[PDB]
Amino acid sequence: FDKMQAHIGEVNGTISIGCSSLIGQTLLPEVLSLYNAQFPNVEIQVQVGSTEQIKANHRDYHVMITRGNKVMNLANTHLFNDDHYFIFPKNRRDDVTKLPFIEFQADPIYINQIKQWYNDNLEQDYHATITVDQVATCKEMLISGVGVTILPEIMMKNISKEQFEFEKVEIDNEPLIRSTFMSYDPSMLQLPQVDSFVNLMASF
Amino acid sequence: GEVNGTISIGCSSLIGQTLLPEVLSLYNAQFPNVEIQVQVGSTEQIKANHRDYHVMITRGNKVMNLANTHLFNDDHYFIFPKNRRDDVTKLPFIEFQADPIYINQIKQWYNDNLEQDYHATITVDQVATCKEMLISGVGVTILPEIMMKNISKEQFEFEKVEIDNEPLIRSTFMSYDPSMLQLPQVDSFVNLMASF
Ligand SMILES: [Cl-]
Ligand SMILES: [Cl-]
Repeated sequence: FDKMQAHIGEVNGTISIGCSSLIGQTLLPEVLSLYNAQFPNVEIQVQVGSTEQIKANHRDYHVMITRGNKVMNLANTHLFNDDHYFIFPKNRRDDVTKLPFIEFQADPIYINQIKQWYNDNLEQDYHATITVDQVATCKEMLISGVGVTILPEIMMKNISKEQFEFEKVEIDNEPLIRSTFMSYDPSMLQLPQVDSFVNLMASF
Repeated sequence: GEVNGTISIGCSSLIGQTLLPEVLSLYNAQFPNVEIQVQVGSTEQIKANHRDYHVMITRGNKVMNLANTHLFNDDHYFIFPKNRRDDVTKLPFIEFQADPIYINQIKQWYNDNLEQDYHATITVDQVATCKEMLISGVGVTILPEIMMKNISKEQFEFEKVEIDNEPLIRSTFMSYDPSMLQLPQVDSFVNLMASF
């Protein structure tokens, strides 16, 4: 009990984390809650923004968690890959082309991939008839029955399997995926609050 | 059947996430022959793109040279775990991205009421992220009423935000050129959104 408290107390100081949008909304809060419980003496600083923003501000952070590609001159730990699903009301299989497509703001390489897939699979020109700034707005539009969309798996929690059909997105019989990486200077692992965070996040 | 054609709507972020979807669902059901086009972005972005839309719905101020119908005012609440009422100053404040006048008002309130310098120890790009951080017990925040649905009254305490005994409010307006009301799909939308 003395040594348990000793270790808990021991890990302290500050950790600054930069995290991309989707994971920041869905998984980070849970991780941070667990991290505060296990390591109450460390002060957290967090930014959640687009991958591009976080990568631009890399000097602000001990650790970055981003969707896209590895960051050069840093260690990169692969956390997971995400598949993507075309989602539409189950009751409406046939006339999917007539429903508005809901587009959320994201990396332009990603959007152009989605557009391509739409062209080739609905055999009709892609048009974002509903365009939104925030992913949760996209999800709310979907859930309320207003349209169809494509979401990565991480955003698909609490979407009724009873109400909606899910079609895995593939381009030239290759699943559209995005990888998420945790990136840091390896020497930052000598800080115990950072080492602790990195192993906790990687264990999810 | 009669009411048809296209309507293009621009809407600010919070209402776009929270109320617009419901309105659009009702509007599709009542007027199935009209094709909707929608953009949800920040107030500034929607106002900048005003020529793209028949109707704008935004939080902030009226738009000049357009008709403006006041939809509702929002109060704002400081929200923290009941579980930690005492040491609120120690918890991280969660800031969502918003216009700088609003943030400066939040900062000022924090200074004068927690008697400690405001610092956004958790800053997030999207309001739903702020709400998720709050709900998971990570910190404290200030939300406008419209974003407060499904926050447990059992788990959290709510303190109305006031500056010099004046409630911090934001108004939401629907704005359009009055001549757009001659389009029945637009007239229909405007009266639905205003009644909701
Ligand atoms: Cl992400
Ligand atoms: Cl708003």
